[PDB]
Amino acid sequence: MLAKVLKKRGAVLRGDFVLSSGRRSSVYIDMRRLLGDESSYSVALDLLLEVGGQDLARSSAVIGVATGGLPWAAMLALRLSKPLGYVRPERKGHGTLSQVEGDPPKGRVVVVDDVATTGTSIAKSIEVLRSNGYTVGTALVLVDRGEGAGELLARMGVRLVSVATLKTILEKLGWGG
Amino acid sequence: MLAKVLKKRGAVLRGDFVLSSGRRSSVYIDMRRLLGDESSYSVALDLLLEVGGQDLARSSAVIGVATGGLPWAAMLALRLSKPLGYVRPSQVEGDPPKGRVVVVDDVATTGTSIAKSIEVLRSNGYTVGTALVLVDRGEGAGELLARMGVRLVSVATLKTILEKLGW
Repeated sequence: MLAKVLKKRGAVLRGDFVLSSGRRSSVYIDMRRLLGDESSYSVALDLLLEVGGQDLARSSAVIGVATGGLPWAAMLALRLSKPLGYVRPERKGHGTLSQVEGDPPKGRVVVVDDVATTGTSIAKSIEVLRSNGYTVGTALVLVDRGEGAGELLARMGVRLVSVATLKTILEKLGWGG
Repeated sequence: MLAKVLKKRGAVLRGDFVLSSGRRSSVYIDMRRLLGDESSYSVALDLLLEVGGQDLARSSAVIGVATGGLPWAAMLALRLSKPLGYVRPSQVEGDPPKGRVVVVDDVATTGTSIAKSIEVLRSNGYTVGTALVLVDRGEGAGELLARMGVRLVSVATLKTILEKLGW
């Protein structure tokens, strides 16, 4: 049950915010706050391994969506004694060529991010992976905002799996709205 | 044992580079390539833990330098059952408990990225006296960090690596 751990670490904060989607929100989500407490990130890692299931367990490598999903991907890779790789969003118009940092061996991988929003950040990582000789059909996140990410990824042959949805977390915490 | 691991993963590249120090060099070290091979990063982690010694073991948290030193810091934190935090060279992402922490990065050149992280850590109440990296290029990082009261420890210097590889 992430909800409890999230509240404890302030990973779910009450307030008055504006999101990049343009929507006004009474909640700010920050999964990074779970990293500063072994008790908290361990619970998160165990849940990620659980939902990742066999896809993650048999993956030739774990790929993180830099930055956000990088610590999680690195920790999962170490727990599974598997190769790690990651893709970062590069500044545009500078002549930069994308790459899968870490250069894990070609094969089937699972991409990992902390929070799924629109799904575009994950989609970009998938395109880089597929263009560089990797195969990927699963994206794993801790929290899915439930705002179109799954549908967008489904349209490009990728199944999004999450430990929890924002809606479920807010309900459990008796957030109101 | 790090030199052989680097060679096997093609972490040492040749070319015409302009280092962050402003000096030109024909060598670039990409430590990220070790992450794509479990046998390689496990060795690197073992060496980091060895060189980190008690300073790393007694820390209240391991702090990584986004993005380069982030996987290493995250893996060290997990292996040490310690909190993780990181700075994007402001707040310390992760909000680890206040106390004496150790900053970790993959390669130290000018030491600027590490210095920035230390500045942010201290502004937020943390203390730091040690910085840990896999490779120190000897491009001023040790001096810069010493100036701000931080001792830089490295698994190896680029000089040692190049000599071992016969470069």
